[PDB]
Amino acid sequence: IPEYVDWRQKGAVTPVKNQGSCGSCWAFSAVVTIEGIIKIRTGNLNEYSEQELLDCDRRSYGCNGGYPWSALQLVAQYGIHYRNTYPYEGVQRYCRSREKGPYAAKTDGVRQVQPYNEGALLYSIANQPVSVVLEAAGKDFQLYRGGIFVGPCGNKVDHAVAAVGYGPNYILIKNSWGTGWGENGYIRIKRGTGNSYGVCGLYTSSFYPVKN
Ligand SMILES: *[C@@H](C(=O)O)[C@H](O)C(=O)N[C@@H](CC(C)C)C(N)=O
Repeated sequence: IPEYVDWRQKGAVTPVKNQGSCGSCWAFSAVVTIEGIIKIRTGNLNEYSEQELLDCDRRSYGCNGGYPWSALQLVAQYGIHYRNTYPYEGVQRYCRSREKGPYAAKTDGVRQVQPYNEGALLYSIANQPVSVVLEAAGKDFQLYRGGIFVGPCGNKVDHAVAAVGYGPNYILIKNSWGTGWGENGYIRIKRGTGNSYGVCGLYTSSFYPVKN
């Protein structure tokens, strides 16, 4: 794999979103990976519905949090609508997939990156955007305004984001806190520290959708 990967430059990343007060990072995270892989396979960059996952993933807890892997499993089993058809409301409501006609896209499955393995994550990011988790509760992460972020942070992972690239010393992360946060909504997190947890626990739990 190359020394630099940046899916934004391959047109596989949609504009940065703001999840708002709702604890929907898990759905925003999953949608990035769906947006990326559908671009990769079909050549079309579309936006898909975080709100659909928020409302319809019964294994997750809506705005109280959830699981990127189950959201990704939901898209593999059923599918997902365009963000336009099913826009973000920032609150969990009932699942309205049926009232919005045919799914716009469907994946074929979900895989886990082997955890606590930096090479395995980079290998996956070289193929497509990956859903990853990290500890975002610390003030240093929250007040991040740019640069390669080294912490401080623990591994009490609490926030699902999406890795859409990497470099020699960092993994490039799309956050869902709007374009005002970080680097136009992104964060470069240090890699290659030998911490098998990853900085801020970045290697704890990573998933990506499969699209044949
Ligand atoms: C993240 C967010 O929206 O800031 C959520 O709070 C969330 O889904 N958390 C989730 C754990 C991560 C997937 C690691 C949970 N169940 O706490």
